[PDB]
Amino acid sequence: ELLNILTELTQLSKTTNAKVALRARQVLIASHLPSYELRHNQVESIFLSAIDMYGHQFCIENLQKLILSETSIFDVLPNFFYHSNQVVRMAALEVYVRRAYIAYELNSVQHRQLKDNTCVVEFQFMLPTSHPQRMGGMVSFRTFEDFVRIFDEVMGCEPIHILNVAIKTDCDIEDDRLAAMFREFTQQNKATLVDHGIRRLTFLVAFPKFFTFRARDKFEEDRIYRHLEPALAFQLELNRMRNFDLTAIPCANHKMHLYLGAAKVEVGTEVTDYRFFVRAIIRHSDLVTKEASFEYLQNEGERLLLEAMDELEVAFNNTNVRTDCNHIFLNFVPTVIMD
Repeated sequence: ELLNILTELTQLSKTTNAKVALRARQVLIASHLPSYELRHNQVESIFLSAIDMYGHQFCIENLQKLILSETSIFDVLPNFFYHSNQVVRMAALEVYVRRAYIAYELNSVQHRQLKDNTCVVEFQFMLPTSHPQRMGGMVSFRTFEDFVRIFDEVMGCEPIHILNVAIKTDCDIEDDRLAAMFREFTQQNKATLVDHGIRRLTFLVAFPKFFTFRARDKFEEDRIYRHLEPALAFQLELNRMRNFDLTAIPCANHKMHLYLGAAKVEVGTEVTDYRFFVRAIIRHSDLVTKEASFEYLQNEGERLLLEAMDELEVAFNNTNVRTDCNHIFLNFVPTVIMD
């Protein structure tokens, strides 16, 4: 009964009634995401029930589902810093890295421990078709100082290594302060170069707020991948934007990553070309076709197209730069058998 009103209200195209049509859209599009209790319960159920005795032959598949489902669980996965079991660290890190590094071809993952608070996991993968064998790993910490306290210990596993660091600071988003704190460590301590060689160091702040620092050639900062894990730098073709200066726009259901790009111009002629880019990631398990994938393609096409248009509508009306050639890119992870 409210859906009819909201969908009628969003059709008021005259600019006098924009505020109401905008807000209604925000409601209608926002009322598809579970309200965080369902995600907490499902995710913690899987991650905590596998723990008692791993290998019940259904827990494995449930972890796989968490890796290869549509719903984003990156708002829950960083909560398994330890939680209480200390074994769930292992599982959560596995799912996190495997879901984030969907595009990288992983082959060898392993869980390592220390006799304190340091669940480490090492990963060995390769790059299928992008600058073509790197290695990596991930570890969590507490507050900030626990990172530096044993920073030299956790590294005792060409700069091919990648390290991910997740730090429990569940209070008060302060991006400037966070960035300053991380810059101090990366500018003073050069273990990333002298120990074995780490290409990039990524900090996850706990929804998630990513900060990436490369202590190799450029200044230890990255304005492009702020609030985005750069493991998705191949899933979404961001290298095709050298000619533009980009600003990311936050939105609900942040599988639809929106950027506003302004053409690079000289110091003479001003900027007249502004364009939105929707870059989406569609996660789902592979399909076996028995002439049964048509509904999947049709439904996902329609659903994703409508969501793209809705998010773009909101962000299009929130600014005034008069864009011309907006673009939508949908990258589907699963393979489908179809002509």
